[PDB]
Amino acid sequence: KVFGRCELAAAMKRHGLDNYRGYSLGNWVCAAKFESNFNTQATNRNTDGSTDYGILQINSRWWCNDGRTPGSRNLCNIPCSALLSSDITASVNCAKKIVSDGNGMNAWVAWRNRCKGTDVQAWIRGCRL
Ligand code: NA
Repeated sequence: KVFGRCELAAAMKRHGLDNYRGYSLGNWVCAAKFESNFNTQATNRNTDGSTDYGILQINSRWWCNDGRTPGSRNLCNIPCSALLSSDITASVNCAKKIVSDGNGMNAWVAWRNRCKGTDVQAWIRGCRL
């Protein structure tokens, strides 16, 4: 599924991501934009041989099991394919654990480099929320 911007904002809000660990909804929407372009089926190979899965590009090194990331953990206890679902429940549940891990949203390098400190509320402008 390719979400629309306000569609994704509404789904993230419904699953309680807005102001989760103090990150306003615009931060989550901005991260999804640059990680996945709002595409639930986005997969990208990392140099270390790990893969990033889904709207929030969650890494098989630590968070999900893909059967092919040696020495990896599955701290969200889910198959990585569950993060490609048109239903974002699993991706949100996992992102909550990631963002609780001590470095907040800096764990998303595209958030640090492209969203952090910017006008993130622009991302939920004109949305019926
Ligand atoms: Na893994």
